[PDB]
Amino acid sequence: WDINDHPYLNIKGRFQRDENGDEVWVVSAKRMWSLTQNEWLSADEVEIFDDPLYAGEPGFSAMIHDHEFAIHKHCTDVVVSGKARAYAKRPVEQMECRLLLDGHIDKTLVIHGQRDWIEHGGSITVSNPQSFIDCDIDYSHAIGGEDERNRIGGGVASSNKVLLTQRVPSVFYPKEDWDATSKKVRVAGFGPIPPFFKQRYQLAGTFDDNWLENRRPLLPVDFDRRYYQSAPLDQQCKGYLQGGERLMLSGFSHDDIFSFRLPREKYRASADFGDDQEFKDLELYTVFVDTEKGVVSLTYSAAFACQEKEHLLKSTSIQAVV
Repeated sequence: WDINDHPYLNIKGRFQRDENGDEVWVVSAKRMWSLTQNEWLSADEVEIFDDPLYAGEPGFSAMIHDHEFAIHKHCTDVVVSGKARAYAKRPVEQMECRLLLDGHIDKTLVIHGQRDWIEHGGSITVSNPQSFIDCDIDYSHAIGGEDERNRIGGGVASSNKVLLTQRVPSVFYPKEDWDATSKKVRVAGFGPIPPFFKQRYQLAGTFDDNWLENRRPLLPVDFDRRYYQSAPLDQQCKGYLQGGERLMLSGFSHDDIFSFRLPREKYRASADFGDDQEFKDLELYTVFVDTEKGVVSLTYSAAFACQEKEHLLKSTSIQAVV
């Protein structure tokens, strides 16, 4: 059952550099389940992503998905790409979207209809929401703007003039809405956290003059491997998912809730660096729910440190654990 060329997993490996500049062989294995077709897609139809994908300019637009070769994650990320879709296609002015993963995640966000700014003697507020059937809910609709928490959002500006060129944010946690005091309103969404969000790039450490002169080429001393997690913090699981957990999403389909139960198969990888055979358990690093396509992607990963014997890598095989 030791399969280099696996019959249902798509498997890909990339070398990465760790925070000391040392090479790491990262093996990622991926499965996709069609919620519509109720079947696993064949490995040929499964793509493991070498690079992040952005909606617009990289670094200035919502991140659709991150790359899949993190050297380490301490828990499973769960991320959603989809739209708010009102029940039965009845127009509404606001609705709730909920991500439920038993034991790990229970998250509701409130989605508002589109709104306009209302100016009044140098004071600005928001109009009533417009009715909608479906809408986008990515971080360009979250609080942000002139704000390192989310520089692609709206509602945070240094002047009324700038504020009026921004989109009124529409995605919030329950009991929160836009207020002029921006830091009291959380950035909200279900999608992956772009590295240019302060909550993430802060974890990469301080690239200051001290670093430039005395630490480089190493990463900064305050680099934190949590930087590799791409889910929102309340969508990071309690450790790694083990199989059998139930996932439920409501508000992303007009007609029904999405429901998915994780497979129980677990995997072990083996990498051959010459005469040295190495074994590491894969863990589930990412659960990516695309409700527009009706697919759930599952990416498993393991990382083999190989600064000693880079060129000596012969083979990598993955076998299911019985």
